[PDB]
Amino acid sequence: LAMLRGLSEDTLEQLYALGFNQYQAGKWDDAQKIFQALCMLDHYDARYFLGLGACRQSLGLYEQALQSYSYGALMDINEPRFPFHAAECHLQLGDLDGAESGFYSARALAAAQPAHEALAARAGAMLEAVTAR
Amino acid sequence: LAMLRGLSEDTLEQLYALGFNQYQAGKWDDAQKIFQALCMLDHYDARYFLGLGACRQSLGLYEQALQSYSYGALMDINEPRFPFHAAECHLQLGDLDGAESGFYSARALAAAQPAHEALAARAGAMLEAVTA
Repeated sequence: LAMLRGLSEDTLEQLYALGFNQYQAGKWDDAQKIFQALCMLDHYDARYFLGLGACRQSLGLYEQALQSYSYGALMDINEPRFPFHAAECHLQLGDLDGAESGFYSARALAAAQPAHEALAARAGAMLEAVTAR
Repeated sequence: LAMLRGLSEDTLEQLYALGFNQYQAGKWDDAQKIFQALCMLDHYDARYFLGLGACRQSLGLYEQALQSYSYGALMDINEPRFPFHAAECHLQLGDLDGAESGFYSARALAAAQPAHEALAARAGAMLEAVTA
């Protein structure tokens, strides 16, 4: 954290892409580490909590995932993917109430947003599987 | 942004004490601005987020305070004042659930930590109150 402070936007951007690419290739603990650092270097780029969360998810780290997602949501109240993946976390914690609120928030948030139409559906369908049960 | 980068550890510490006295003295908007500058200049220090959060409370900006304390707890799991103070904001915001977790988690970490004894009791009593 110490000597890596002060980097420019162009570098921060490329660093994220690196984390994102390792995330795709399934190198999740490496990706975690990268996002953790990025979340150290800028506490207002939802993207980095999206990434941190997702790495933890794919790691089986549901509670921890849940924490990133929740802070991200506080930082970007429009991003449907926070309440959506939180809910998949809730589901694996075996918390049906939380998963239902989450898919409901996400479906809602996602419907106003032309970019997220193909996830609004996904949330609506998860929502009615959790209804029962 | 705030090109006032590269300050020595001695200087950041007095700038921190300076925010602290502004807070103490009810100069909150001002103290707020100092803690934000500090969060943004120096390596993580919990006291920065703890002051920012505390300034926002006293200004009645509970959402904003929650962000602060929630970043604190996300990076600093064993600090109990992050969940404790977050719970307080949950109260004012109309979220009894949020408040109940916070206080309980605050109590737990707080109970183990001989230093933070009063936080333990304070978090003790708060939980009771909230349950009904």
